[PDB]
Amino acid sequence: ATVLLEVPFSARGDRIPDAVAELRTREPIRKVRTITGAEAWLVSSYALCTQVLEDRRFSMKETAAAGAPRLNALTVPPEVVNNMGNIADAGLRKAVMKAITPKAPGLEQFLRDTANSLLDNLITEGAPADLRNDFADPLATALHCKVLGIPQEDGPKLFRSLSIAFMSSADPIPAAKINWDRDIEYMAGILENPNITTGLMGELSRLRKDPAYSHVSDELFATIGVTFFGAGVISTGSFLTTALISLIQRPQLRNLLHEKPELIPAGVEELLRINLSFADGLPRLATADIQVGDVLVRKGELVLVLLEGANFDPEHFPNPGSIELDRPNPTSHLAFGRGQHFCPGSALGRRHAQIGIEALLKKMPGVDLAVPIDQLVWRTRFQRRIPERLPVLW
Ligand code: HEM
Ligand SMILES: O=C(O)c1coc2c1C(=O)CCC2
Repeated sequence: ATVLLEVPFSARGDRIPDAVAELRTREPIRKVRTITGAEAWLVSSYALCTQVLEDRRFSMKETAAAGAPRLNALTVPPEVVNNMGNIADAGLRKAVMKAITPKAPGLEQFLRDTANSLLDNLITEGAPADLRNDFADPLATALHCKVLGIPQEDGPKLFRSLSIAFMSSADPIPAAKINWDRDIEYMAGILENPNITTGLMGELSRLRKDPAYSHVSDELFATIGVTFFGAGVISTGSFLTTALISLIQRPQLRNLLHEKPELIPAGVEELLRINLSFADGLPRLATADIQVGDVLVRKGELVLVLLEGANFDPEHFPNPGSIELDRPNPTSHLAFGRGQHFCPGSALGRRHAQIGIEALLKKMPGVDLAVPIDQLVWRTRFQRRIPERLPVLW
């Protein structure tokens, strides 16, 4: 006898396990056990992943209900799981989205200048360099301080909460509450700080004093700062890191992009498609009995949408493991989700990766791993897949 198949299958972000294509072909929705001991339905084909993400009866908000089957323990208060819904209910969706676009004057030049300064510091120090801790994560942190309007020097202490805040744990995490409460106090101070007049926190601080928002709560204003810093920094730093691995392991493509940087946006869209940064399927709770493939999912059951199941589906992306810059459907991957909860930071995340890669290819055209790939240490029990260090030479 064996126990029911457990998820996740592997914390490695440099290879997709053979189980995924096997499930997708044989059982594109099938029952699994999560780290809490709950059962769930794992969806692994592009068709069924899009069906679930486009049907709001598979609810994000209801995953926070007491008693529900859980993917992992909450690391924020339950009402924060409905963060974007709360932002939309407060009439703040358009304002938040405007503040986090990469189109703000000078923002791209600030990202380029920051990437070039970090790279020059590594070149001065000499190989090996760690492109996660001393390049992709400080570039994500500096970008998000600039986008929020908060001091660059406050980035590193907010960042250090993230290796706990974005854990994927079977049990509640006492340090996540200590850091959450501290980071909320900091964002509440930022709203009262007269020096903060730009970016998303300067805009929320002005709307807070406008009569059209006088009953929006101070807890929501501070929550938007902590959640958008943390989601944006963990997601862009982790995606850039694992995209640099995929590029370093494809020297022919790396040389193509170095030679013709105008192809970097199409290369980044393929590195999104093949990215294994999300460590778990996206969770949803059924609010009705709904047929998905050969399974009748029942109200109250947990469904997990495996993004790499969709993104490596050869029925939708033929030769799925290959980066091909001339696909006819290049932005139809699920790396930013789909439907009601599609990522609000998608443009910013694409621009962070494009500028980081352009800068790295110009400054370190011979970049390569400095250790054998199997020596990278993959973080476990985390909502992203990331190597703890990414040692390179050039
Ligand atoms: C390459 C970088 C990024 C990737 C791959 C990414 C991926 C995703 C995915 C897959 C979702 C959907 C989750 C779901 O449906 O359950 C999502 C939602 C979210 N993302 Fe991103 N993200 C990125 C960058 C950003 C940035 C830069 C921000 C903010 C500055 C951001 C903030 C959020 C928020 C707040 C949500 C929740 C939306 C909702 O619930 O409606 N992300 N992201
Ligand atoms: O912002 C966090 O610290 C956070 C860390 O983990 C999550 C969040 C969310 O706000 C969304 C639910 C998952």
